[PDB]
Amino acid sequence: TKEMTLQRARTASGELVFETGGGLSQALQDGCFYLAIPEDIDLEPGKLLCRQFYRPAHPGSPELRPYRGFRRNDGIYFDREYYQTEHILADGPAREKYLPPDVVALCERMTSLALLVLTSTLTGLGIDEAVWEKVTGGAVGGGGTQWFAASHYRPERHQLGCAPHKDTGFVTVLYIEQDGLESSVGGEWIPIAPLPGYFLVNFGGATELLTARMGRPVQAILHRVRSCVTEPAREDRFSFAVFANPPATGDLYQMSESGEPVAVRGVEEFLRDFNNETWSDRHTDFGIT
Amino acid sequence: EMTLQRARTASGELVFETGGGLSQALQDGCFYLAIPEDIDLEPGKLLCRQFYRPAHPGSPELRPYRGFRRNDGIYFDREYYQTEHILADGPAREKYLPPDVVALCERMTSLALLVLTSTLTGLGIDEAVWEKVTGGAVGGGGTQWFAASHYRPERHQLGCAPHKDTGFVTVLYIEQDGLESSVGGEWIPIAPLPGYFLVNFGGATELLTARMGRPVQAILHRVRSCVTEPAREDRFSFAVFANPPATGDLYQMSESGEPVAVRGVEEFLRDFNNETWSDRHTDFGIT
Ligand SMILES: CC(C)C[C@@H]1NC(=O)[C@H]([C@@H](C)CCO)NC1=O
Ligand SMILES: CC(C)C[C@@H]1NC(=O)[C@H]([C@@H](C)CCO)NC1=O
Ligand SMILES: O=C(O)CCC(=O)C(=O)O
Ligand SMILES: O=C(O)CCC(=O)C(=O)O
Ligand SMILES: [Cl-]
Ligand SMILES: [Fe+2]
Ligand SMILES: [Fe+2]
Repeated sequence: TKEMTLQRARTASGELVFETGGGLSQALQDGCFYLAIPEDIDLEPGKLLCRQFYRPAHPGSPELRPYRGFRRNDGIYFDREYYQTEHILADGPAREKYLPPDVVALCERMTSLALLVLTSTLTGLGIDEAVWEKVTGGAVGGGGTQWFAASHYRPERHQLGCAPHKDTGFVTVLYIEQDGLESSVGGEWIPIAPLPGYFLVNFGGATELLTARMGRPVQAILHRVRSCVTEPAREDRFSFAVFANPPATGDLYQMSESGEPVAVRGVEEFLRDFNNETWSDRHTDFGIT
Repeated sequence: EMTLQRARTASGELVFETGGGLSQALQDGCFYLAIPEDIDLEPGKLLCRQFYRPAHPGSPELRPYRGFRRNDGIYFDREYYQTEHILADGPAREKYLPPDVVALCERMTSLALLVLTSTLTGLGIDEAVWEKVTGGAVGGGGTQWFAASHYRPERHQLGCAPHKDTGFVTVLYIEQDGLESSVGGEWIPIAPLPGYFLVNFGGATELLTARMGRPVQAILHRVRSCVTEPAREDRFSFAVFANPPATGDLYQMSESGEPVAVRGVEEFLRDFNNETWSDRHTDFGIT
């Protein structure tokens, strides 16, 4: 199966500019697109954490020490019983408390790109700016919950890489380097290829619910990581991503066809249903508290 | 465990024993239905204890209840889950299952249709549109599925993938603990109640009623990992489902009460399979 042919965008003076002809219209219909990584970003702190977080703090250099030992942190480390993936998931405060400052710096840059995509999309959908803070639970302006994930795919386990899921928030900005990610398009798993120098952007369940009654609804793509098999001298698969989410204590909104925001359900119960159908393991507070 | 409504049969009417009645059952998305006293459940329990066994060794009487792991059309060995199951529509049951089992399935399917018509009536949906929005399932058409599930305890996995049933109405037989439902975000066990089927609704009922005054939800459920052996036998279950045909469209009652086709059934089912099972049986419940 051939990979998806997605739109490609770049940021130019804080505006989203599309290099491919379909533009933001086609990208929203696809539910995902590639976003050029701003040339000044150093990705190496994120890759370093993805290569080290699951290793013991000792033995090893004192320089790598703040990048290791995270399997001990019950607050932000998640060993998945049924999948190859183990991952850090940390909100803003948790990143500043537990992750190296160069990683925190990288997350802040990725978060700004996620917010840029969010405001571009809301504008593209003709949603009144006056309701942006309310319908995003504050996420649009850097509030809400700004999640970070660092994933390591453990090849020694004969399991699927990542549970099939829809992301739960508004916008995801994802870094990948290896094959393995797939999306459900028309009922068939289509690979999403890594594009060097680009993030992958998609939308989450909160954007799907928000726009489900509009003229051009935006979908949250259903995606998984297939079982990862080691290729000699190729490193284990990893990924890292930031997500702009509504806070778990609030409500999810949906635009009525008359253009009015309606609070339709609580975020926390939505996330709990998500955890139950996606992971179904002991980490029942994952992404909530 | 949940405190569900209980109903029993009475001349082709659904009669509720408990005070919440049909209204509360539709709110819960599930309830217990008394098994008609004349029904023999043993053909179903027998198939559930035999279908995964080799044709031989064993008695010639049990042979038609065995050897289904070689039937590529109706047998599904799950990679990531303890469950292995038969899934057969009407014709396949006719063609591959013992008549005693086909007869029990017909009796369960009739109950599923009784529930479906009681639910469409209780929601005030016009009877003139029943055949259109159910793809013929309300009157015994569409696709009437049967599942026979065996939970392999030697597999150290979840018992059953968490899922919402895909159709309109499910009638399920269980005898052992293990089944759980997601209520208010928490996994709550659904206990086996002797002499009762479990009834719930599927994605098609949820989508159909999502924008009415009293939407009916399709309960999210799973089967925990089944602990290996000691004395008790392996867990099993069997059930029938009234589904829209894969070739049709899923409908939804509008704000004004008129049916609108919102998406195709097959693409709905393929998405379901991809997120629920995510294995090679990509035509499960479609072909
Ligand atoms: C694969 C995993 C690491 C991330 C995955 N994607 C999501 O968007 C959410 C995160 C943001 C938590 C909030 O729900 N949940 C998930 O499971
Ligand atoms: C657990 C399995 C045996 C049955 C389970 N429940 C459903 O309703 C459907 C069936 C009816 C097939 C059509 O989708 N799919 C499922 O996976
Ligand atoms: O690792 C991947 O490619 C997918 C990661 C992902 O889906 C997520 O973090 O939510
Ligand atoms: O085995 C059970 O208890 C549930 C089975 C089920 O959910 C199904 O067949 O759809
Ligand atoms: Cl239900
Ligand atoms: Fe994801
Ligand atoms: Fe089910």
